[PDB]
Amino acid sequence: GIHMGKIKRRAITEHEKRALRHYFFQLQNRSGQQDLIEWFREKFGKDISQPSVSQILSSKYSYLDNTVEKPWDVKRNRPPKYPLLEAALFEWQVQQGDDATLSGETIKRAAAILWHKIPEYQDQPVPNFSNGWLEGFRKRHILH
Repeated sequence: GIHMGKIKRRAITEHEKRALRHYFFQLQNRSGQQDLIEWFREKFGKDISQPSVSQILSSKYSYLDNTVEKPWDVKRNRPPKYPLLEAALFEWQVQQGDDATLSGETIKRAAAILWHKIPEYQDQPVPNFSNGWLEGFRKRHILH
């Protein structure tokens, strides 16, 4: 019924292809491009109006047609927005951990004052970036 898979917005992996190829190719004679979308709409709601159905059939299907689930990132998926920012914004948080609390602005204050008061630690005068990148790692690594 529910089960635990990847998907979520996009995701896409190896099993997404293996099942896709068997989709249009493994049915009672003739499946249907729509059927593909059927698992698309049900997996993430709906985001494949026959646009990538061909791409994932050929392109993404070729990627996994060359190697196994250990090539690029077939293992995991759903990537954040700021990969390098989090790593660097981490090292600062850890040091500025303490009994702190209230995620979000808690950084925008520390960050905006972190790079303004000391531009030698990293040497990157940020403008007005958000704090979600921090919360992202702080939640996906520093727990609650």
